[PDB]
Amino acid sequence: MGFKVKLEKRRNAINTCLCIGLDPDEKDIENFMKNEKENNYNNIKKNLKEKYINNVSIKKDILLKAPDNIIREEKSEEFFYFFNHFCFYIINETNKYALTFKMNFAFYIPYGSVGIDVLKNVFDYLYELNIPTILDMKINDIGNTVKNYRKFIFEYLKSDSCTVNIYMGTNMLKDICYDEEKNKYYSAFVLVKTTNPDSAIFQKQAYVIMAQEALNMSSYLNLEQNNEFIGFVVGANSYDEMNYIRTYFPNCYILSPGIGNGDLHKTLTNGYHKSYEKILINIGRAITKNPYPQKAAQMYYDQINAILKQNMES
Amino acid sequence: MGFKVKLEKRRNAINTCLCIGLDPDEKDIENFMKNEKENNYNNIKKNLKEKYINNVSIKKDILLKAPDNIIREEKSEEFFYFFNHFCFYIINETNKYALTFKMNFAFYIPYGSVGIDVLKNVFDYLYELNIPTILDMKINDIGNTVKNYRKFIFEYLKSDSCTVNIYMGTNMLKDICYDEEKNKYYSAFVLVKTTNPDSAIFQKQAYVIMAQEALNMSSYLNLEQNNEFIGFVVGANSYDEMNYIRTYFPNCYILSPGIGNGDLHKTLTNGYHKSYEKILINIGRAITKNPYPQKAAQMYYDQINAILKQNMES
Repeated sequence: MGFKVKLEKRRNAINTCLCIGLDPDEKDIENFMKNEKENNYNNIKKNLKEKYINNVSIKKDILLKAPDNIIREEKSEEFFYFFNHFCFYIINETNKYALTFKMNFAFYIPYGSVGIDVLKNVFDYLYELNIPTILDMKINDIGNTVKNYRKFIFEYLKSDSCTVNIYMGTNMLKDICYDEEKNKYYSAFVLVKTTNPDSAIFQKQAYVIMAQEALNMSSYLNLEQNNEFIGFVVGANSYDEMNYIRTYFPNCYILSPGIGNGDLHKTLTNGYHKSYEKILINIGRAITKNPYPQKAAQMYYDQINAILKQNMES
Repeated sequence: MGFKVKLEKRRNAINTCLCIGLDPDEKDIENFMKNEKENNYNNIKKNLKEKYINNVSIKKDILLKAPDNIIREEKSEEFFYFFNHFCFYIINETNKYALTFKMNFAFYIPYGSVGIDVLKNVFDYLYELNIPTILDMKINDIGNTVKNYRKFIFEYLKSDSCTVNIYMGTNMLKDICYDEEKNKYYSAFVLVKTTNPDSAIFQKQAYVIMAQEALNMSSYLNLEQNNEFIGFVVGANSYDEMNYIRTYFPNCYILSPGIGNGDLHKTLTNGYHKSYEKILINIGRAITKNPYPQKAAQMYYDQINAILKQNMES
């Protein structure tokens, strides 16, 4: 298979480049738990009705139980239960509008092992749905060490891709995007330090040099001829560089976070490609913190669809 | 208390700047398990004899059980049991020679939640021993997001410090080294991209500019007047820059990995400070992969002690 084909197939199915950020914080998990009591568990019920909850591989028995007997018959699992169910709830509500889901590792590690159990189920649940995944972990270390991340991200989680910080060098990508032993190829987006509108105006630039080296690495690793890629993480408000990157590297993959305050049209237009899986537009909290998540997602899906229409021709 | 005082106290106790890297890989945990059978569990026995195993807060009951009934009466915990015990074994054998222990997060995440349970116990065990800790996680993200790392590292793990990659900007440090709500101050080492002996010879430099901004941040955050600091992660073979950094930033804290092939004297001498907690020399696998870990540690402790002697005056 391979992330390039996976992205093209789903783009041809649902015609968007919306990437939905799944970054649940402590207040999301508590606020979910609170109005799932005031709801008589309206949303957890629906979660309970989908094939796929039966296919997550960590503490499934606990997840499958009814909420009312979870509260009082398993208090040490209440947080686990409600964390995991909040994420399914967002996935169930929004997935029809999402080209990809991006999970930031930061939101899943601060409670210890427990959030990592959740993460794994999230990636299991998304895998069954065959929804393209990005783990936003921004991994960075020397080659020998980063292989632990390749294993966690691509073997344990079975992610399609991850974000990587290559400040200290590109060679780390060898051991992230490629496994010699298994003959496996994985995709990544590298962080690019770009200017914002403030810093743009204040007095081969360095990021162009680092971007070339990343794509040279992709080429060296034969990634594309194996349907994988190394792309770029380009800030939504970095209009100049977004445009320069799309111009100078015509067919590169971009992931663009930070719209949520942002001008959607301006970001998507500067990074536009007719194969618009190449310009992923990440929206997190504007969807996941909206009291109506499916509707918030539709709205962005629709906004994006109008911009693509205009870009295709106007 | 505070990492600066903590480091000074222990330096005055054991007179070294040896930092021991605890990076256990799959082959370490398997090789430990194998010759703990051929040992009739000689090392796990000793682990079992220390106050402190009684103070780790995750699955203690399992850790306390005898190995022989762990093998057959708890097979789903064998890996957990042997991972955790390998780390205590290294800590018990080597801690007398270590100014600090550094744990690379990469080695604890690739198995899922399980290695994170281990990590927490490692940091619990080191905390009781009052041994100064560094979590080498190289965290990097926007301010709001990195607060999840501050919580995991400084609240959950109760680490003294961490490593940070500030390529995308210094402002992230605000939310890593400082907590407004709690009035808390934490220490970090930032990655510096330096040349090696190959790249040194091939055609304010950028790393000097980034280093200044990090120390400006330390100052802005009042870290030092709260006994905390932001220091630098400087590669052992980066002799030129090591020296430039120690010269241009006289009283900065350096952490220097990568000796293990390296010239110990050359690294320590270029970064030397009479307060030699300011030049931590990390040795990982040369100790942890040595069939005699305590002896390997003594040897490096002794080598370091000779170099400090020479530097103090010659």
